[PDB]
Amino acid sequence: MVKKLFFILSKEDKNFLFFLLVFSVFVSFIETFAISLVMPFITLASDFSYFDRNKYLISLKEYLNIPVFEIIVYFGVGLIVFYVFRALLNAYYFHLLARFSKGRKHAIAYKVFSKFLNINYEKFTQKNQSEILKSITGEVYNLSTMISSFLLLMSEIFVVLLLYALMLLINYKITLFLSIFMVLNAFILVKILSPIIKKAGLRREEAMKNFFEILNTNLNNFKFIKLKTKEDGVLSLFKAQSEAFSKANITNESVAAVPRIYLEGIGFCVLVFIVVFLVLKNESDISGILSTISIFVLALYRLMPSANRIITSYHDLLYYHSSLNIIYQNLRQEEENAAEGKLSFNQELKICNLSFGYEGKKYLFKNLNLNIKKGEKIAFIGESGCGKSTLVDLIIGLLKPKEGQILIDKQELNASNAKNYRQKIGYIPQNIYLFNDSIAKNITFGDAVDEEKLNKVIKQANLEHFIKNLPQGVQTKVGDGGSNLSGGQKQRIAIARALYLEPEILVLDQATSALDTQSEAKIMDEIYKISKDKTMIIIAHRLSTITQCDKVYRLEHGKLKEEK
Amino acid sequence: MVKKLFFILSKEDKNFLFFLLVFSVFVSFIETFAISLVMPFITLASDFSYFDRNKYLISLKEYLNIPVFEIIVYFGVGLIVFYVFRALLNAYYFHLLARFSKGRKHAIAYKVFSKFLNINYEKFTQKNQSEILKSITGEVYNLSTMISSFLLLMSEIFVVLLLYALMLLINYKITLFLSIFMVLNAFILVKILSPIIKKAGLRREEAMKNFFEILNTNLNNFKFIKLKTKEDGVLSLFKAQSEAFSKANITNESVAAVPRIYLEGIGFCVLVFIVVFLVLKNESDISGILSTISIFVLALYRLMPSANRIITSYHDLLYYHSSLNIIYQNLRQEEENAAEGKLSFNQELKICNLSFGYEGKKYLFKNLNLNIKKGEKIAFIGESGCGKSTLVDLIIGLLKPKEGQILIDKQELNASNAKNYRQKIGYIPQNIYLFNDSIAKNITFGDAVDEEKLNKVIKQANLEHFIKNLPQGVQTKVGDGGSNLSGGQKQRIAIARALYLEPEILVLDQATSALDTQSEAKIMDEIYKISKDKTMIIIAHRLSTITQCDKVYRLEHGKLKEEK
Ligand SMILES: Nc1ncnc2c1ncn2[C@@H]1O[C@H](COP(=O)(O)OP(=O)(O)OP(O)(O)=S)[C@@H](O)[C@H]1O
Ligand SMILES: Nc1ncnc2c1ncn2[C@@H]1O[C@H](COP(=O)(O)OP(=O)(O)OP(O)(O)=S)[C@@H](O)[C@H]1O
Ligand SMILES: [Mg+2]
Repeated sequence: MVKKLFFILSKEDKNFLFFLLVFSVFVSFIETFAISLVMPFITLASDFSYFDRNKYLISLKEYLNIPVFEIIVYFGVGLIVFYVFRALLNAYYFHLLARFSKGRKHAIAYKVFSKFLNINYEKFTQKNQSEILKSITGEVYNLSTMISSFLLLMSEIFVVLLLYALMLLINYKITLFLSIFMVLNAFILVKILSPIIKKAGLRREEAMKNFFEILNTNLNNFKFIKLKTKEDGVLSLFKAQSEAFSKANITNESVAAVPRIYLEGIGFCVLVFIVVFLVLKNESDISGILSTISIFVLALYRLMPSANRIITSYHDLLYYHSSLNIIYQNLRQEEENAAEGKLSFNQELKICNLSFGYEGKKYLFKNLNLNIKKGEKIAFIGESGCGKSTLVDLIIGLLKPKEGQILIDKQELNASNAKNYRQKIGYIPQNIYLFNDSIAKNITFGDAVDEEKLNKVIKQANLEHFIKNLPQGVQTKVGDGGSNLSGGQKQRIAIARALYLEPEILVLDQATSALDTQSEAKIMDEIYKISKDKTMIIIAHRLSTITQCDKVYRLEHGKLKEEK
Repeated sequence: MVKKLFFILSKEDKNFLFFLLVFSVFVSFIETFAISLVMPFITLASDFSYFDRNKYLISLKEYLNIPVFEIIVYFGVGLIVFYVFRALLNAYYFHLLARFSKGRKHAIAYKVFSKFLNINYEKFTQKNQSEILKSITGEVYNLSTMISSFLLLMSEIFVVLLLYALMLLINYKITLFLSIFMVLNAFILVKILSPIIKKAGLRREEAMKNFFEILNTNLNNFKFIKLKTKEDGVLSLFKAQSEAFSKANITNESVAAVPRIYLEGIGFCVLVFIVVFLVLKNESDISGILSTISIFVLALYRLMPSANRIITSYHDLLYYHSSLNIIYQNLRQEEENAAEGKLSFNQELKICNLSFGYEGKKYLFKNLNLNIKKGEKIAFIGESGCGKSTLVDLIIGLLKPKEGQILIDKQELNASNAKNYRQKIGYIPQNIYLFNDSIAKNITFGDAVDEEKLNKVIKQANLEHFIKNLPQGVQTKVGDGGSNLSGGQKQRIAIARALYLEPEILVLDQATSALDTQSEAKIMDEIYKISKDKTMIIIAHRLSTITQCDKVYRLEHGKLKEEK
């Protein structure tokens, strides 16, 4: 509830919140002071006689440091300076409310992005890209406006309490008498309304998750969709969620419209009813009706905006927060990797008693055993679907094992040191995403540029012929996902991606699948003649690539075994 | 600027907008009549002496229908019914406002997504996926709330004009005084705030664009990012743009808080300055001291809200509108497709004179010639990157030739019939995206489920062993993009995709590169004994796939020439 919120906000944001609360109560005081100092300055106008009666207003004349005219100047300069001060302080306080609410987007977005980027590769494997995007994009933004709404609610409730006391001071009767009436009005405005808004907020978050998923997947299949001609079906399924989302939004905004209107109608009708009941029988009279009706209308007119603000802010905390702040609570309590150990690999790499399965699946391995000395260059062959890429995703730093250990020079590879060991692997993942930028990027993956190293890596992946006759050269852009390229070009850029990384273990996993037999020959011949200081792992369903692999292993419905 | 806005809105909600202008004029009328009618209703309080003077008010006392005390009761029921009526009128108006303003999300969004789904496949190729995701949820939302802002600007300038019209009648000189005063204050407010807001809104749009892409692409390379360890420099790239975006919104909100503050402060100041200007040298004796302060303050207290409204609303139209209203105008003028004619393919598929390069690039073909008789089953082979997939993308629906024709049974394939033509393609891509749902869907790709057909297609892609020993079998979900599978399982599913579609041209383009020699034998053997009624096109770097093909062509820097 609020505990979820105070978990989301860091140990510095809570401090900002308490600071804004104190600033809020103070600004409440100052605005009460403004609306209260309206009256005395207003009264010393057509009738200066108020300087001759009232005990608290007649003591000022006795000073006689000024005659009778010169009182209003000492009143006026102070009044206008206090109002200048009011305007400036309110500007500052509103700018702070901004700095807090709209800055929560930055405060929380990158936090959720970190929590996502840091989870285990398989923990991410069971996640959903579109929901991630919906979190860091839309949900944190609703959370930010929700922060602003909760904050504005707190400031306005403090204003309400201070006005409540100030109205209790003078004519306690009407003040307490009206407090219960307006509170009951709020009770029926909330009880009758709030379920609507909660249901609509649930509707809207669900619809948003939906149309995020639908946009993402159908764009990711655009070509097949254009072949199958069913663009209109995708569009129809999108129209579904868009109508749902928009309908919830319109119900929310119209709800948020109704409380001001209700307060207006009910308060005006009860004012006219009370005066209609007073025309015949009146509990106050002469100078008594003036006071009661005037202080009454002023207090009511000042109060109603605050109360509308209160109700609308709580309903907003129901619309977003409820169906949405949960979506962040559940996202910052996630299994995150850790640690910082370094590891050395100068002899061998034993597997030992592995055994593995996915978070709720049957085992693929069950105490298999294997060991790769530095520079061995082994290769796993099997039938499609038995568990090769899984085993290798296990040998490298992803996928913690279920029984075994994996040892790097007889040293267990665990969370404590898996970072520095991951730093050793160049992958080439068989199906490869290239982010739309330069061919220089992707290859480097952002990490510096060694011009001659990059040209070495370009030549080694026999890309030299491809970049040389592009117009912009190495700087040529690649298209989204690598769509502006061919297949073999995409995979050569992945091979070179990994070669730039430096070696110390070089996985393959169908790295030459999109190349012919001949380009693959060239690439394997340029690679083998450099992979004789590091070890490497070759996964290829087609032969020829494994011609220079020394030991050839083969998985089965049981553990793997050697083969020559 | 507004022409854009009326392009985005259809010939319906354009007329709905005219309707809402009318209704906002009416609500303005009733809203001003409310306060105006409260004034002659408060006039009959402590001193009942106004029923005997003023020419317009004494013409009803001696109607003699009722004594004089029984007048206030009829006036009172008038007031109660009118005020509940005003409540209901405002309810309906604010509902229509929310429904139109927050309702534009649905219609506009599905229109943009329709546009993007309907562009030529190459025209799509030169688009970024993330920009599309943003211009379909982030910028549509950013257009909806500010459609609301445009509405409010129109309604409030209309009510301000009618309110000035009333002030012109009742008390003329201070009317012009306040008019000059507050229009000049609004003007300085606008000319000082609006550049800040334009700059900020440009910054917010730019941040948001850069800020979606990091999310998209790094989520798409997650595996590599965790392997290279660089899983927070990514987070740093995000932190930059999230901070920029948040600061932008900070400036927006803190600015929009300034007009209201400046207006209320300066208004209290003009009240006090006019009364202190009045005390010593007064332009009115005995009369007008109250008649010109009461109505003047009571109407300034209503002009200030609508003035702040107009100012901050125009400023919203600066912040968001410039940023994404332009994006939308731009994303609605875009090349769509067309077509409706039918194509019958019972003999040959001539290509003839086929020239093509990508929209700005050098040519890849230049009048190659081919003619695939029905059922021929040919196959393309070339070196990685010479463009066989481009030729295939031309021979199926997408991709329009620069000079060629492509003739189906001696009928020109063009955008009058390409729809029905594409209907005949079973694709199978190089890289397979399986959206994350049932293994039945993907294979079906939505089009219902015909049991025997699904199972026969499963068994043809030898996936039957897989979905047998699977827990939920043909129902087990596939994971994001097919992540929860193997590459070969993904590929055989895509084979099942193209099989389930019915035949009539069966493209492959390395449909078996992720499968072993034996399972590829199995798949091709299953296919060739069913593809002897339809035609097909294999693109395979590895041999053996092309064993049973009839004619095998080869692509070069020039055209393609047969090979046997
Ligand atoms: N989506 C695209 N947009 C623009 N240009 C492209 C695109 N795809 C390919 N090209 C150009 O066409 C040439 C080869 O493209 P492809 O048709 O992918 O090659 P391919 O030989 O069919 O695929 P491979 O290498 O055999 S798996 C390249 O030089 C590119 O410049
Ligand atoms: N990310 C994942 N999440 C859940 N299950 C998975 C995942 N990856 C693989 N599996 C399962 O584990 C088995 C082995 O997966 P892979 O390692 O992809 O097989 P493979 O031997 O690499 O396949 P190929 O075609 O030879 S690359 C498959 O049957 C999958 O059902
Ligand atoms: Mg290709």
